[PDB]
Amino acid sequence: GDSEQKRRKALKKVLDAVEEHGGTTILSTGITGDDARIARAAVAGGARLLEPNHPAVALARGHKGVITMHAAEQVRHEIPLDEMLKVTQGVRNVVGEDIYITVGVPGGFTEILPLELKEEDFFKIAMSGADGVHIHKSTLEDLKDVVKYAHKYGLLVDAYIGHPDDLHTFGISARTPEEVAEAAKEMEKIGVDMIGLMTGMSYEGTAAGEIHPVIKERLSALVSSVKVPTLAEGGINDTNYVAFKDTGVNILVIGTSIDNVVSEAATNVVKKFLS
Amino acid sequence: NAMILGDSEQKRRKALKKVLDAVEEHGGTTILSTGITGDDARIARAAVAGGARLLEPNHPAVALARGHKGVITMHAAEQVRHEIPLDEMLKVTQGVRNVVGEDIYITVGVPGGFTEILPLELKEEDFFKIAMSGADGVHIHKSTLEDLKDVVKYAHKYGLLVDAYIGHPDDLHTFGISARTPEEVAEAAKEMEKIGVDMIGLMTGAGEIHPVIKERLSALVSSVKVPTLAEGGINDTNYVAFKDTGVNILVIGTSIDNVVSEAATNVVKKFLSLKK
Ligand SMILES: [Mg+2]
Ligand SMILES: [Mg+2]
Ligand SMILES: [Mg+2]
Repeated sequence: GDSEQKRRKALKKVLDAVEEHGGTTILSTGITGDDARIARAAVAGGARLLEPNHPAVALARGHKGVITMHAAEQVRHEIPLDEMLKVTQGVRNVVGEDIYITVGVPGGFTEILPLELKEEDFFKIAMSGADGVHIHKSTLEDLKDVVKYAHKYGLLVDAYIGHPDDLHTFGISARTPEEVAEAAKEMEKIGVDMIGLMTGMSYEGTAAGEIHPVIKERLSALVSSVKVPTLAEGGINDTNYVAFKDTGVNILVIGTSIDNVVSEAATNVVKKFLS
Repeated sequence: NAMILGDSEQKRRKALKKVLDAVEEHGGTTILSTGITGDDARIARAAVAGGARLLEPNHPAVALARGHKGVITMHAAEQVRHEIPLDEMLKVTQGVRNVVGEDIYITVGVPGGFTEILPLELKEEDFFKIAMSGADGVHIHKSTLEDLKDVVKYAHKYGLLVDAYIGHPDDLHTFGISARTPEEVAEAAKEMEKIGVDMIGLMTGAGEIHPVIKERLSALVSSVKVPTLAEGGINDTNYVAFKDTGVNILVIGTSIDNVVSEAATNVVKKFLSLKK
């Protein structure tokens, strides 16, 4: 069908990028996800997968004066779905059909206020040009509902595993490496198209250039448990990128580190013009 | 203007003080930071952290930010800029205002504020909306003194400052009051100043400025008492030469946009090339 051919083309984009980049590619997010100028710039640097999302758009629009990612996360559900549809379509307009776009929308994460996505909304997301939805729901039953509607409208789902003690949940809870593997396998059976692990916790005593052994072991459990493409999201920067890649995970979700470099470039050029 | 004479006057006085404070803070010449630094709140904050005190969100830049009709150059964006709803510029202005606070100066380019290719003018209510969205000023590229008169009337009523521009009759696209000779630049500037235009700019698009441009800028600089601007073609190779004319404000967009884009390209390239 039409949904079917669409999803097959979309997965090929992801598989091609993984291959092109030697087994690990990047899901470029933050400002590269929502601003059409910077999305194009990211693609010019080799990015093949982009992720516009609602907290980043809150930051871009100065929603409620938020100036940190953390503050933006707390108001992300206030960004209307229509705004994400406009952003997604705008980015698609400029990067063309070969780039992969997965969108974070209000109601697509575990929100702090219960926004329910309706079937209608998945149709709208597909009509806006997204290839997928970036999902941080925190129960398997919620993921089943998301997968059903996403697949109906020709969208792929990338969804995540987190830790039960996370202050703000960003996925299916897994306390131990064994539970990470079990959660990944269940998510694969449900039909989640790409499965990731939240890896952003900062540990005391992490050796320079390395990832903390707790995270590495959790990632290993994900990487070796499923056949679908795997992701790591959170805490990835240029000092530990290779350490993340060494785990064999297929996609590194990178936003903050890129935001920081782009922001600093702007600060420095203004500083130069003024001096 | 019934009941809001003092309200508007105070607002305009505080806004101009932001500009004059920036000019002195920066040694006699400051910048009006535009392009992505004008419309994206993350990058506006980054610009302010680098020392920027004046920002300019504008509709062609927002068209590019939104990928409107797939435009990927500012040239193409200028051609569809009138399709960006005023409401979107109001949202952008308020959003940047939210993050930079009350001390930063913001002047906004809006549909109908430039010389649009379709009949499109700002109504009185539009200036009210612009003031309500947190703008200090409107960034105006109108082609007749008559048009500026109506803009100044409504802008000032609602406590907004006007920065408006002088162009050349030979310009491919109209961005201001036509002035052929440096003497006419000075004449135009004086007339605009009399009309009430608050800041007056000249379109200026090796490390030297073209002699013709330099003569026009010098004419502008010595013709009026209000803050003066130069807009167009300002980059790292010639910005000192622009400063040396004594013009108060350099409007810089493209050069900053390019550096910011290149930074994004390079950081992505860097990640993809990291080796053990
Ligand atoms: Mg995410
Ligand atoms: Mg594999
Ligand atoms: Mg301008």
